[PDB]
Amino acid sequence: ALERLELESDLRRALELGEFVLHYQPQFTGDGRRLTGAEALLRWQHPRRGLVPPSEFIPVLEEIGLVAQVGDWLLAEACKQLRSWHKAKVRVPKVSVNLSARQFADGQLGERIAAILYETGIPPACLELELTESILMSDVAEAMQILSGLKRLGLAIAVDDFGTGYSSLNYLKQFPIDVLKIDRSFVDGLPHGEQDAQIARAIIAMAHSLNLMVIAEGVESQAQLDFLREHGCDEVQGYLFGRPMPAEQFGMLYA
Amino acid sequence: NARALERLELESDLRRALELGEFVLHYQPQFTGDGRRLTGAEALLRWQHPRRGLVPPSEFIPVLEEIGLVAQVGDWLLAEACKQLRSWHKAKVRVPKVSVNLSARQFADGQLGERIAAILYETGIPPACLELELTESILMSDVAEAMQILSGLKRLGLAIAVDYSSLNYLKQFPIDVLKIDRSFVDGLPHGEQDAQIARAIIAMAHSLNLMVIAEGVESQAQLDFLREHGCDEVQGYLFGRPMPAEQFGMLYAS
Repeated sequence: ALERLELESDLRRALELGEFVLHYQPQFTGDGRRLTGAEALLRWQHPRRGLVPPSEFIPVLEEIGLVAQVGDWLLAEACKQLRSWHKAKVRVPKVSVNLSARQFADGQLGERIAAILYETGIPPACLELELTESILMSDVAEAMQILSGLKRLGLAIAVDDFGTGYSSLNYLKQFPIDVLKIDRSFVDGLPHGEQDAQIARAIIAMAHSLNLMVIAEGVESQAQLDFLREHGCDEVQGYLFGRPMPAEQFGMLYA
Repeated sequence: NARALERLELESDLRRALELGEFVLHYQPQFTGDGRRLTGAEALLRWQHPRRGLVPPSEFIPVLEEIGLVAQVGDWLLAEACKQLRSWHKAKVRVPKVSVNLSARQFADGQLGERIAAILYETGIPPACLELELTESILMSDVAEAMQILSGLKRLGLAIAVDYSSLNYLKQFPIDVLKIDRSFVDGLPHGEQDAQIARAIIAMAHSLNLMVIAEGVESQAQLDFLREHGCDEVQGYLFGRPMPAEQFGMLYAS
């Protein structure tokens, strides 16, 4: 009740007070061998609560519609960061950012993205936008148009949290997208969980039959990685390769 | 005398530090030699002085040693460290282990083992999650006595780290880890002699069945060198700076 109010009130000032910060988690080729990108993740550096769990604040941000605004701040921040990195010879090939439903439905999104690209001058293909399937499904016809508007900018699109099973996977073919994520909840079952392993292989084979790139998230063990590599998963991310870390340390570490 | 005055003032402030709860623990993270995964946390003593703020350990720690308070403060740190690990693990923050430096008085303390056994019972952590750090000089001071002490501590299940030709002397002891001092890491990767010295310590240490951790790792270059030559673990500013438990867990584990 009260605790809810503090949170909300805190969140409202947070942006203005520059309390939000980006952390970056590395992504690698399926071997484990080379860096393919960084995923930029929203964090909250609160002066008295410390670093605030995303699970606690993201929801509340979207319970008051601030989420789109912060999202747009984040996209911009990551593009800018990738520019700084690139001109500092830190060779991060691309940055991936999540999009909320509100941002996707925003007519001016895409306009902002062209502006941010122009400002920072980074190549379009160095930006990858990540959507859930549910965002696409609320209105498929509209998704088609909005996506085509984005793809025309030369950027890349990844989709996560999608139905598994031949059909839903197959129907993704109609969208102009580049990447499918394998959810961590299927990866933590690998290699010996029967269903989790079937689903992963299903996602990989289907993605490839659609000409999409596949990235596994939540990769923690060599066992998981093995399974994924031998079934030809394209990219990989998670504890095994590195946690989301501040820009400076990602900068130093991957320099 | 000007240097004596500052010493006197410092020892006055320090005498009541523990009573007043002014000492606090920060943690420095440790990673796999590739620099990617957390392997443990080193607990370090810090002093939050009411007027002087955080005071340099290089300043207050030597004075702690002259006035014979280092052992008592250290026992309190050791307990806190283990309590932080419990707390972490209960809150599913996966810090795999905690490391703690022992002073010479603590080491020679006939109750150390009992004290450690009690702290292990009380916190219920696995003993392999407690790593004790001892400098070479503390071990080699009295070789027979250290054999006795360490054989007992090893029976508790805990790990021991020591903090060239000395390596052979160190093998008579049941030690698990060799911490390579920062002086051997600074010149890397391009100091011609430094690099050969580093490679020999690592290989020699692996041939003696010891895991190796390099300290003072500050650049990617140092890290790729250490990594190419199989250094098992690293720590240093390259990964950030020591910090309070709460921040430490959010940022590096969980």
